[PDB]
Amino acid sequence: RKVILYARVSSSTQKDDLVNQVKYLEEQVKEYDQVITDIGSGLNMKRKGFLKLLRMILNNEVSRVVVAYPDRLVRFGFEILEEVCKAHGCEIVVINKEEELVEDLVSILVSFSGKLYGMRSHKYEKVKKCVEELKN
Amino acid sequence: KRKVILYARVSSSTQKDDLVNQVKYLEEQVKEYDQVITDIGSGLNMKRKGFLKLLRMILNNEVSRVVVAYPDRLVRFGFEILEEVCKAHGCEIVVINQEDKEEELVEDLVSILVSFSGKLYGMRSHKYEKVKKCVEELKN
Repeated sequence: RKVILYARVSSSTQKDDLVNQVKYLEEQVKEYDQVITDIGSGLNMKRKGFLKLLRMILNNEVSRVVVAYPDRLVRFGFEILEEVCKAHGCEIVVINKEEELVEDLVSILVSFSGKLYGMRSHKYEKVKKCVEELKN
Repeated sequence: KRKVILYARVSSSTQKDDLVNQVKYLEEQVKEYDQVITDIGSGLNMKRKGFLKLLRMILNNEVSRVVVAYPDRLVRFGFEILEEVCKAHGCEIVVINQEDKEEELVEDLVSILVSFSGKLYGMRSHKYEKVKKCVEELKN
């Protein structure tokens, strides 16, 4: 089984941020098999590293996953993961922005916004004002 | 052996009669099912007892299939995690209506907006003010 360090940053503009997150995970843990990283949101369910990991846990390749701090793994659904790891011989370890929340918030509105334009809902107008302000 | 589950949820105690209907609807759609699981609470609740039990079962190799009326019923977010989770455990998610229903979607945004607002305030974020606005805006 394996010990995996999982690190993520929101933006490719944060690539510098990501390595430091890796060094930090590396300094805290000196017996780790594998490193996994992604650039993107914890919303993105297509994230390559994250997927390879999720299957690795399911494949039982993983004893432990270490996250530099919370919500590195996903934005929503940690409960599901906790369960998935809890029945897969797996411990989830956490050592410890607004913008990342805020950005994550905007996307959700936009994502919900497609559905609202699809329903021709009167609410679509309200979501659009909300978002533009949020980016304001 | 292999269990086929009918999983049903409605958001509120107000839709309780409708849940009974959601159950009867699923039963009409699938001739053969083992068990019926229902929850009351929003699809954003990761602590729905019915949900965790089902999920817990899937992790134990007891489910051939889970059937729900909308994907909505299972979760707002991370339905994909469940899918990857399922593929691991010999289970299939069958969805009898491939859609999001409107009133349910709106309710879901409002909660998320409510949560994000607290976190923002909690950190004294520069932006919180506007979020509270979107909510009042959204309730109508």
